[PDB]
Amino acid sequence: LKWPRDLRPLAHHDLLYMGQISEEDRGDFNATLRNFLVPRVVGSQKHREVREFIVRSLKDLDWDVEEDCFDGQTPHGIKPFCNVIATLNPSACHRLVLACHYDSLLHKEGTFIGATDSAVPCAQLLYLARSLNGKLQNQKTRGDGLTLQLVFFDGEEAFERWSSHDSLYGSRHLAQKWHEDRTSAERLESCLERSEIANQIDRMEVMVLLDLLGAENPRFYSYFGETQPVYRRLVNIESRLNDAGLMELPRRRRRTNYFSNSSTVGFIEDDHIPFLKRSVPIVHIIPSPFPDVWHTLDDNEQNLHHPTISNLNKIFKAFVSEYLQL
Ligand code: NI
Repeated sequence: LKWPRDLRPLAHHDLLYMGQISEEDRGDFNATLRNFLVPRVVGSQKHREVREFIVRSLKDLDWDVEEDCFDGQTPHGIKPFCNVIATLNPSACHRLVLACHYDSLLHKEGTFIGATDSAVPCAQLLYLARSLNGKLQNQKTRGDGLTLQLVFFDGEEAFERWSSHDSLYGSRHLAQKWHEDRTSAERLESCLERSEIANQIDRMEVMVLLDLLGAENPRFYSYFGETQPVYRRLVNIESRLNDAGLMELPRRRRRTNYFSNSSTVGFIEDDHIPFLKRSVPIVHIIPSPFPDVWHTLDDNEQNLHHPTISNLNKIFKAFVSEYLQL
């Protein structure tokens, strides 16, 4: 079966613009990122401050911002959790959903910043919203039934040993709630013709989940045959940015190959799982192998690789622009 939305390839002009990264772009991304480079364990004041920063940043861009807040039992007792859901045009039937988690692991050995996991993805989602604001507010007025939605899940990390019951608190809770929230085509703006919408989960056209990003030379693969058409757009975008000489490399005449033109047989538990079980198509942007720094106290600011982060920003900006035809 083909992808339900015809994926029009990005004009060269637009590929070039989305692939430019000014010095002001860098500075703005880095300033955003600084806000996330703090321990933000569930229940903590800093966690509250990060949640508030996300909320304010996006209300400032005129997005609709809601919070799914609840208390859940954990191996450490009751804990408050709040998912943050920002939607550019609430009434648009279909959402391109970009996501990541904003809580950081409670590490037994000491203070854990979780720079790749996932302070970087958090900043990249806000950066996308801000760098593309003009283009996005224009897309919003088209009435074409498609919009952008940003989900920052809470409580992705286990408190103790990873289990089905100790992990994904926020995503399990939000998938469930959206599944039970019934709606229909007639209630929504411009659903595609062959649509089946019974609940809010059906409006998630594809969920692109960013995780563990920011270390040098990540390797991605297609994890889901269902989203191979979308994943291939990432492969192609990166390839065009390389052709254009828009990627920051150590030496002349290298190319990035982040997005492998293959699929791998790998099972990664992450915030996608509760949506995957409800038939949401998933593109899982997570490196394999994981960064060397994963769940160590070295997952910190100085171990981020800035040229890679800028290269990923180019890819993601050109991808959002291509998907939404910005
Ligand atoms: Ni983690």
